[PDB]
Amino acid sequence: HKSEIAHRFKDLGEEHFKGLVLIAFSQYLQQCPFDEHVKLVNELTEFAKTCVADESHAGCEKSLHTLFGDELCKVASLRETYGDMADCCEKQEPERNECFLSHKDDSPDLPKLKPDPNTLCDEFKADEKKFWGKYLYEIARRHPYFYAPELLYYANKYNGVFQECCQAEDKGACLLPKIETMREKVLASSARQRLRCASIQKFGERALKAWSVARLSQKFPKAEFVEVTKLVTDLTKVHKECCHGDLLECADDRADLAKYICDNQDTISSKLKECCDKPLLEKSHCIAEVEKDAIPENLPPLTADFAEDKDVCKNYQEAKDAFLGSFLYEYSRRHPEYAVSVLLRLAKEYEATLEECCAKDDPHACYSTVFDKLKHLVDEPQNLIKQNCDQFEKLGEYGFQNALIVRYTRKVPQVSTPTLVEVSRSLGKVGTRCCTKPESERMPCTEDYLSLILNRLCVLHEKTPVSEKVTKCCTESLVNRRPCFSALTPDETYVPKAFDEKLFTFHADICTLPDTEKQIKKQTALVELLKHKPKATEEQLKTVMENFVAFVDKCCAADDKEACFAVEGPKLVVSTQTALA
Ligand SMILES: COCCOCCOCC[n+]1ccc(/C=C/c2ccc3cc(N(C)C)ccc3c2)cc1
Ligand SMILES: COCCOCCOCC[n+]1ccc(/C=C/c2ccc3cc(N(C)C)ccc3c2)cc1
Repeated sequence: HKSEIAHRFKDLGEEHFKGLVLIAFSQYLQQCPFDEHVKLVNELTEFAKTCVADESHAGCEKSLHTLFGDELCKVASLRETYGDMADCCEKQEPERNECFLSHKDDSPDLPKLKPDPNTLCDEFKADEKKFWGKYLYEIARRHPYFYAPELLYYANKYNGVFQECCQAEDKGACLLPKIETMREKVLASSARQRLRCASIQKFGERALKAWSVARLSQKFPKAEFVEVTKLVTDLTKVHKECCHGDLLECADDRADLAKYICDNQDTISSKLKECCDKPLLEKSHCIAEVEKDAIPENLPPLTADFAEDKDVCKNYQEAKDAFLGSFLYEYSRRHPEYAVSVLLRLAKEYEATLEECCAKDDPHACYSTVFDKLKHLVDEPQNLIKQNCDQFEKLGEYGFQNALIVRYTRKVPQVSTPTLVEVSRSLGKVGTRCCTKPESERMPCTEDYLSLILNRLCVLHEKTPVSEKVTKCCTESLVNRRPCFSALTPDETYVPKAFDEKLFTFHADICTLPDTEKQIKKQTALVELLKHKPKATEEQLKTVMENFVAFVDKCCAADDKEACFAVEGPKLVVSTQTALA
């Protein structure tokens, strides 16, 4: 094979080749109009056709990053719009590509889409193919690390909603409830993908490799270790390419793995027949959301192969990761009730056991009791679930988010205000997703979602590092972030921020902004309130909130709102400064 660009074009097809390139251009340059990206895709698509016809043509043998970076460099508004990004084109490959990835903005500050069904159903009937591309460009631009093959899946499921709803008598009643249930699934899928790339770039290939061992052995307990390692090797490669910008190699390798899984169902799992009958994009998504398989009937006891064996040390030193991956496989297949975050926590703790036990003269007496130490790790988080869920039912979602806003602001005051608000909102959403679930299967729920939300706090904070407490928990370990953040305490080393009148100034626009925007504004002032008064008790903060609610209710109803906010505004500040002094 001499032409990489022709190999990807023939395997994926024109439609999927064009979409994946549009996604790639959207993640690299997030401040560019949609029309300009269509031109870059069309030009690169025409070049791809030429290489398939004639492979010996000049330029067909270059790497996919070279051709990609070459087109990114011809953007006339590279410097004036992206600043220092224009200096990436002054280097060679692969340093040129690494320079580009480093400029992916995880907070693109892009406008919020307010979709109305009238004009939205109109653009779909006008051009379904462009309305399809507009969704890809819009999602990829706000999530520059999105799993690209799944972006095409959601894009086709997006037209499918309009396919069925733009024909009914009430388009609004049909479209909005479907896209909202889909809006939460895409943000969930983006946060999961954002954590996978973070594992590689910050904790190494071994981190993502062990991630798949936990999930795969959990979902496929019947598959033997040699089969699980085969899938792990190819899946880690697939994700490694997507997280590295090789979207064409990523999707093509996902299809090959989706095909390999179906052609070996009898050795992997018995619940894939329905999954292995859908089209390419739907099939790959089915395998990712498939139910777990049944546990074998006569599994040998765990203690046999890694505790009572007089060769645990010997087997470990000859193949450390392979023996440890074996321990994760044996443990994940028998405990599908646990969280993936808990399994990697059990294996990481077992790793630390062998390293210190084999160092002793008689490791046998040292490592023989590891089973008791590991079992105690499962019960440590259990106490936090009850307390959080009880506070959830009492205050509700909104009252819980403001509760977490208070708890986490005193915990890490140095973190910027918009990050503290947005994170605490996601933390409050966890209660609605987990405490209502079975208390005998919810245990992973909390631990699972918390690892995806705390990762975003690290991702947001690593851009502009300002808090010493956040940096430690984010770089110490990947699996122990949740206990590292719950164990943090409000430190008396933080000096309260000086008072800012603007941070407590409000206009009549508070009565107009959308509901989400209204809450954000009210929650922003709550963060800045505690940043200035870090020692305000709960009874005082209770009084201030009720004083503000009755206030905003008063001024949003007067015939002259600006005069109400002008007069009553200073009144609240004096009363609040008096109660908090
Ligand atoms: C403030 O000025 C804004 C300018 O921004 C430019 C961004 O600066 C970054 C650092 N940097 C500095 C200089 C250059 C250009 C060198 C050059 C180019 C074309 C040339 C063509 C020639 N011909 C044969 C006609 C002869 C010499 C050339 C020499 C590029 C980048
Ligand atoms: C590079 O790879 C990583 C490094 O490998 C490290 C792996 O070490 C050996 C792991 N291991 C392998 C096999 C077994 C079970 C054996 C067994 C089976 C049936 C049995 C039937 C019996 N009956 C009489 C009914 C009696 C005993 C039996 C015993 C346990 C542990």
